[PDB]
Amino acid sequence: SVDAAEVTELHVISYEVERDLTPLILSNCQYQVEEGRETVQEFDLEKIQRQIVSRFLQGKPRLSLKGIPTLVYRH
Repeated sequence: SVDAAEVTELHVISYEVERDLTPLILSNCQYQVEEGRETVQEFDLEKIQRQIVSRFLQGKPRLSLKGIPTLVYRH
């Protein structure tokens, strides 16, 4: 575990749709052809999950803040 005081870019799940995800999908997107039949796509779902897991997923933060009643002096 981690606490929300130490949180840095390395703990959070940081990804960009265009730079990271779309290339991944397009690279996993694969094609098949046969005689007298049209081309057909077939995404390698399992490889996509394996890559997303390997790249973006680790860590966990918890909490941070002080409090309201900071001073309740005598009265």
